[PDB]
Amino acid sequence: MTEPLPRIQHYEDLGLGLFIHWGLYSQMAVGEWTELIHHRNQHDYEQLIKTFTAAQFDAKKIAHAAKAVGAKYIVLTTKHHEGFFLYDTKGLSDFDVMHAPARRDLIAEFVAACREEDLLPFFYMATYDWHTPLYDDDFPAYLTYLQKSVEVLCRNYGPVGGFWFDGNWNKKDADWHLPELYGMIRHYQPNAIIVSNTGLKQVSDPEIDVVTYERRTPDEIYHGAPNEKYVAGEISITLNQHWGIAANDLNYKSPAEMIETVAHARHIGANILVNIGLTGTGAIPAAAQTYMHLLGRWTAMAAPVLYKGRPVPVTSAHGTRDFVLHTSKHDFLCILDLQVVGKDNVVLGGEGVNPRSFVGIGQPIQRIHWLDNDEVLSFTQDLDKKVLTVDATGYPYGSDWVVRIAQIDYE
Amino acid sequence: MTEPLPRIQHYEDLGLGLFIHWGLYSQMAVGEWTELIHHRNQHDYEQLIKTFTAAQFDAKKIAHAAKAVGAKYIVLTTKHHEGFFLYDTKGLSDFDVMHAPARRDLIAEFVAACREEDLLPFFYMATYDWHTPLYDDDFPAYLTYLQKSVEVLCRNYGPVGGFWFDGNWNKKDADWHLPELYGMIRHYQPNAIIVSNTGLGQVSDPEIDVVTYERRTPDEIYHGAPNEKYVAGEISITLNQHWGIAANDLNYKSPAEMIETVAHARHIGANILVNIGLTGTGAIPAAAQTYMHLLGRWTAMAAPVLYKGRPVPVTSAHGTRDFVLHTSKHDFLCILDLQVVGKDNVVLGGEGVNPRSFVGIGQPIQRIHWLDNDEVLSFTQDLDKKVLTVDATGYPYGSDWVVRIAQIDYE
Amino acid sequence: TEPLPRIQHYEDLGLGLFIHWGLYSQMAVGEWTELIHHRNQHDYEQLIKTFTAAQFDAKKIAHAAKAVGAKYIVLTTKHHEGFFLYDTKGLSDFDVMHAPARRDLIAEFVAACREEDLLPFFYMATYDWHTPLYDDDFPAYLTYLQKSVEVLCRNYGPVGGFWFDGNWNKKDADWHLPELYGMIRHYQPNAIIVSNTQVSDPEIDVVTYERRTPDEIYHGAPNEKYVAGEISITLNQHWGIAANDLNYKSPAEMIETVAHARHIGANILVNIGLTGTGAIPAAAQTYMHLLGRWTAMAAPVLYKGRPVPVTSAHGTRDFVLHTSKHDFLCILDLQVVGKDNVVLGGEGVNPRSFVGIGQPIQRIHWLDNDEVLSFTQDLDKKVLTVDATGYPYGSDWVVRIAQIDYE
Amino acid sequence: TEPLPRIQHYEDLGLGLFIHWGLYSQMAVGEWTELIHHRNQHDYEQLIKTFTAAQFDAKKIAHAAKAVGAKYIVLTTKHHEGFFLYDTKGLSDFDVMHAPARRDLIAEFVAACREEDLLPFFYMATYDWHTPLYDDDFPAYLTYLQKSVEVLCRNYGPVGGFWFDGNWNKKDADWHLPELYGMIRHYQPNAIIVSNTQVSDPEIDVVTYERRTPDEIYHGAPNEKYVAGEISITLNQHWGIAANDLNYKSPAEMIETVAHARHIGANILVNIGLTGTGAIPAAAQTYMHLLGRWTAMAAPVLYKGRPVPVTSAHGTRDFVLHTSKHDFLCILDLQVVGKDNVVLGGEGVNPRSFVGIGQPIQRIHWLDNDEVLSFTQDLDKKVLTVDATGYPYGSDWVVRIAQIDYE
Ligand SMILES: C[C@@H]1O[C@@H](Oc2ccc([N+](=O)[O-])cc2)[C@@H](O)[C@H](O)[C@@H]1O
Ligand SMILES: C[C@@H]1O[C@@H](Oc2ccc([N+](=O)[O-])cc2)[C@@H](O)[C@H](O)[C@@H]1O
Ligand SMILES: C[C@@H]1O[C@@H](Oc2ccc([N+](=O)[O-])cc2)[C@@H](O)[C@H](O)[C@@H]1O
Ligand SMILES: C[C@@H]1O[C@@H](Oc2ccc([N+](=O)[O-])cc2)[C@@H](O)[C@H](O)[C@@H]1O
Repeated sequence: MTEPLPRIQHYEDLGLGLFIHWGLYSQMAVGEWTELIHHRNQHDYEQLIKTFTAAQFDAKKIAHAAKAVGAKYIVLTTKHHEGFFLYDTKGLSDFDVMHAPARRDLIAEFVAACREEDLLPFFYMATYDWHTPLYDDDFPAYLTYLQKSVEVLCRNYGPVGGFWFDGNWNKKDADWHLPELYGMIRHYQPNAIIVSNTGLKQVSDPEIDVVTYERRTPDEIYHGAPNEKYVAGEISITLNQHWGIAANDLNYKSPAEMIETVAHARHIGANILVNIGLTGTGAIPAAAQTYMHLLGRWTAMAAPVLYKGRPVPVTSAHGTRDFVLHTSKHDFLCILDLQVVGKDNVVLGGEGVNPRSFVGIGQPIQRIHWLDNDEVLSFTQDLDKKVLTVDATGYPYGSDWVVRIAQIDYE
Repeated sequence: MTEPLPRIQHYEDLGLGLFIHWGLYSQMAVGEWTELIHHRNQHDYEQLIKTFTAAQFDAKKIAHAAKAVGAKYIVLTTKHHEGFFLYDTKGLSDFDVMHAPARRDLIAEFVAACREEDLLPFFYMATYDWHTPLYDDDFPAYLTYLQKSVEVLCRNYGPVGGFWFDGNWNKKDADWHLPELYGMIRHYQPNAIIVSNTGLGQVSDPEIDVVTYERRTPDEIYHGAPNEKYVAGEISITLNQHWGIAANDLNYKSPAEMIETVAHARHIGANILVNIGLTGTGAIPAAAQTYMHLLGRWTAMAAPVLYKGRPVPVTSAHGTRDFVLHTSKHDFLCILDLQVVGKDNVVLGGEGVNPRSFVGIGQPIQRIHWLDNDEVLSFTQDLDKKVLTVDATGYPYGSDWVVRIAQIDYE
Repeated sequence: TEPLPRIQHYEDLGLGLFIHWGLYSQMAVGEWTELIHHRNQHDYEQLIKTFTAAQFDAKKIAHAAKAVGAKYIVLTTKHHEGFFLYDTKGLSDFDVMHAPARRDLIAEFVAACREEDLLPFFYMATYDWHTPLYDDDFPAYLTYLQKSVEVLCRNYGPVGGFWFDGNWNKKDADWHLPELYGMIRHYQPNAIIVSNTQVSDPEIDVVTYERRTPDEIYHGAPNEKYVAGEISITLNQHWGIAANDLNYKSPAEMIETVAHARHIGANILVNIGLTGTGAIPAAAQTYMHLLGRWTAMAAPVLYKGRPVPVTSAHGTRDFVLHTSKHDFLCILDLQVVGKDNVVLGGEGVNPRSFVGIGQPIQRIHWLDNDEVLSFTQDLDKKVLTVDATGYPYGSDWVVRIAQIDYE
Repeated sequence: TEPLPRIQHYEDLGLGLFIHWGLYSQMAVGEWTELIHHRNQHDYEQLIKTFTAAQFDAKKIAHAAKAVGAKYIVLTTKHHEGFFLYDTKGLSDFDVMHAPARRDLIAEFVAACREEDLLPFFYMATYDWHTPLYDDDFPAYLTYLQKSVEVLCRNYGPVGGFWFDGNWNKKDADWHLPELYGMIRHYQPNAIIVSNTQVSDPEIDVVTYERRTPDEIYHGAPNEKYVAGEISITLNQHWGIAANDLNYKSPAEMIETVAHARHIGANILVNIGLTGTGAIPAAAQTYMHLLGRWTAMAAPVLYKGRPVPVTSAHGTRDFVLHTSKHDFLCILDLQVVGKDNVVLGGEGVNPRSFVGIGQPIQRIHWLDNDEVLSFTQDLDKKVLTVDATGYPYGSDWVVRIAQIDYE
């Protein structure tokens, strides 16, 4: 029924963002929850402020890399559960980057770098806080502190792409005074996108614009009750098991799974964040760079559909995971489980005719071609039953796109 | 029945090797079979010799990286199907590195680098050759050329760890004169390990030491007919779908699958080779470096068992993929499918007691501990039925080893 | 909360037989045939003229239920087609008293159940294709539905329960459940009320669940009435008889589903569709006999066994049931034991572990043959490991059950 | 090489019934009971005294085979236990003439087969637990085995075939197959010789395969004799009757296995184990009735259909069979079609594709109900795509078959 507000339409066009976890935890490289889960002495853990130099943090390099990977926004942790702030809190707290050797407002560097690359800057903010005794001792006063921290971000950095709130789930029963928090954001940042990790329950507040979901969600996501405000959706993937850097977490997902995940998000009508954890001093680690390079080659190829493509009621035949995305000028077949083509005696698996069918395309087609190399595909249609069948040829030897995309040109 | 001859015994102790594909094909970055598969004009393809500078080939860097990853040998392509030689063929052919701008014997650099790191140098040699017309026109004379090219390798580089022969499968019916070829190797290099891609029912020549197998072979490999020479086994994994570099092959396996495959080779009684394809100019590509760093962290942890551990008739309980490796002083439980441990309300999957059982351990045990952190495991035994059950605790937050290894200390 | 007595008794029933029989049975193309095959209503309703019930024997049905180890039977008293298998005493002419059968089949059924010590349950469809009231005057339909249930509550003596199906057809409507269930409580205070569709009315006693539900079912909010649960399985794809539906489940899957219901804390109904004239088909008998062999073996745990917070090791589907005197290990994926050269899969030691048993054990034995199992315990971590020996050649129970005797 | 006439005839049989019946049947714990349960030989062999065959009716068995669509029957004439179901004419006292039955059961069987136009096949175990010759004087055992086969070749008229099982017990021994098979060829030149486990002797006509074999079977080296193939399925885990083996396969799996045999170019035997006294058990009758409905529907292709190099699209298990007049699409994983708001899974258009059909098609229709299917072709790439409509409510064939009529 209702259609997205302009700022939410713009959000859905972003498609892909980079999530960045960086805090004091990064110096230990054993996960962002280390303070709580490893039962550390608070006083000793908080001494990490003294070695927070940010000596290798280069916001320009990060924004350039985000642009190259095809991301259109970046979510940076401005304050995680540990409660340390990566920006100048202007007197709210001494546990911030201005009281660290770094002495730079990192958020200011980040916002300027994003603007130069035409990326939207988003601010992650943890609402469950392990630093301030207010959280357990005086929750109402905690709410004021949380709100003021958000307000500083709202008033000192120019227009903000969005806020990414995490952690109300810690006290599911409490009154978090969302009307006041969100209202303040609307007042200073009317165009900001408000994302919530615990947006659902029916949404947790009318001002929420986006709700997060499990990456494995099978079907098109929920957009709100009819006649209510349309709410977008977003999924997240981290490269291993942890969000902050974790040196001895070897359990990385394949680049292939990462590409399939990104494609999948688009298929169910969501944005996707791909997460990297910076080193203690703020560098992109070499492993993350590898994943970004590979994803970048895919998103460059997929550019005609990744941003504007939307789910459409077109299904694939029995036993395939193929799907279709719609833009106003074209449909795109996203085709999975292809193999590489050999020659003569050398059989790699992609060589035979490979009919892939779809149900729901009722218009006559002029031409279909692979985005990666412009090869024209042969096809048949039954317009009455709305059946399309293409011969989905395998990859040219030497290449393998994991999710291959064919563009349909209508008559 | 028979046991390995000493060179073979030493070979099985190597455990892990690095496979390196580098040739003229590397300059195109569309796979090592590009000349045949892409139906290239030979003269045009072979012009790549003129730009083969090897400007970024540093054998010391490669040997260092192999050492860091825990490899004990390196197999370098000395001549692939394209038929170009990476060494000085001393007049046998003009299609060699001495006729390229590089003007350096790359095999000589490689052998010196290996020796300084205590790695065995192995020479891959393609027996199916696309360059010399002898191959199709005058097979007997081809055999002489092949043999002479191996003789140069046998006589000019000091003691060689081994030869890795690939391509007799191209003419399954021909007489390859293996006794003469292998006999010549035994003359000059008595201690060299001879590996064959299609060396297997019956082995293709008595002089073969190692035969290759698919990585997914489920059970302990075949060692030869009972009264006959024991032959070792080896599996291979490439990181994507290609052996030479392939810039638009995004279909990389996960680091986790790589670790599981290394453990699996050891479990079935084989060595494992992890393949990297160099850039046109001979650099290790950034993606391969990422995989090497991850594997290196695992093999450093697994060092007590990776080299000397051998299969043993001890099975795991129903529904697990766990297995056991034996050394003279210890058994090691290799345990898969573990999760990370959270704390209190924060549940990551690994926190409950996790009984993993094995059948075939008959001796009383004194202590069991994880290699990664020395945590002591609780266990129970039934000595009559030869049952061991351990509580396989999950990973400490911030880490995940994919295959976790517990050392058993017997009473 | 603790379940009301009648609900405790319900959970002890364990297994029931579901019986689908109506005019649809004469065509043997599924119970929804009238709607799904778009039949002419007038022509379909003529099936009343050939409804003889010539082979319906309520005593044979009760016998079959007893033999299979069922403790109750749910009979379709009126399905969506809207034909009543009992005397509606003037409410409708579309009932068995206007059919050639001329027998109140519900009265036969109730008597047959009581003689075998089974509880009789009445299925009633609330979505009705026969009366124009359903679409054209919903409030008056509610009165008709309620009256049809009132007859069942007032003409047969004490009744085991009612099984309501079809409120799902109008999810938004006011079904006036307080009045319907209030009337039931008035005449039948002890009847179990089951509903196919937070619970929809305080008077509901049991709620249905999909047979594949993975985890222990929901019993109500704390401080509220405890509600039981039930799953259902039909042998092929249809509930009424369907002659050319060859897609029968394996007997093994049937046994696994019965065990699974107990594991999640639910009863289970196994459905049979009678022939046009009311006979149990031969195919259904075969399933019953196989099931009967299993439930006879499982008798010490099938009725009183309850879920307990004891899990099985990684990679097994084994589970535990608790009675007040014993725990029982329900062990899946066993193979048959050969001899020497003949290896059938079950011969090696087969350690199966469980977490959550904290008491020292004296003895463990298979229910099927009394073989004593070896085991080890770690009482601190609450680990039990048994060597689950494979089946004796010539037998295979699908779900094998070991009884634990505590010290 | 083209197959020999008798082998061509064999491949046209398609489906046979396998029947296990011996002394073991009286104990109902599997046909290997004597060896696997380590029984006292003397005590086990006393079962001859209660072998009455009181319920064996060869005419009923032949009728049931005909009804299920089988074209031949393989009967165990002597299993490992070594008891003979026929008159061995002095070769052994451990035969049916020395049992209360006092009837040549093989003679009854052959006559019953002939009246129903079925080929009679004789299973003979070559691994024998009765005669001490087997372990103590193997060469003399071969003479005894050969003589026992000679009786079957000389006293019963033309024999459809022999089904030899058990050379696998001594893989290395010289079984003197030239002499055994040569003797069969002399007396029964037209008999099919089947061997259960390069072929072991030129005279073998059929070789057995695992039922799960994925690809078209091996027919012999080129320039050599063509050898046919056969797979077998038993209903539970045992071949002889086993009362407490509840681990039955689904009827659906049975149908899929029959279709599968044809797909790989093999015949299929479906096994039943008789009761001690020679009756078909009720459970087996249920499976036979279900299979019979499928084979009656599949009759146009079940006998003459042959594999052909036409493959199905990615992600389906569909396949094609060729006769000289038609191709047939065998389509799996279909669902039932509901109506309007009632969704059963089969209602959307369901494009199923095949590669390898190069000729223009006039019409395609389902064998079960004659519904005409819509389709498209790309003749250059040899692609056919059909809309494989789901089952009419009330039916489910498991493997549905569409006949192609070419222009
Ligand atoms: C993007 C992710 O967002 C939250 O994820 C959570 C937060 C809370 C719970 N929780 O309370 O279970 C689980 C995941 C963070 O806690 C996490 O570190 C990461 O930043
Ligand atoms: C390690 C690998 O070894 C061989 O792999 C082959 C060779 C032949 C076939 N073949 O004939 O199918 C397949 C893979 C090489 O061809 C390949 O380039 C690589 O070096
Ligand atoms: C036991 C069964 O009870 C209902 O089954 C249903 C009812 C509703 C749904 N539903 O709403 O999804 C599914 C199955 C009936 O529709 C069916 O005919 C049979 O009697
Ligand atoms: C038809 C069947 O024939 C054999 O089945 C076998 C025999 C040998 C093997 N084998 O050696 O693997 C497998 C099944 C018999 O063992 C069985 O009793 C039955 O009669």
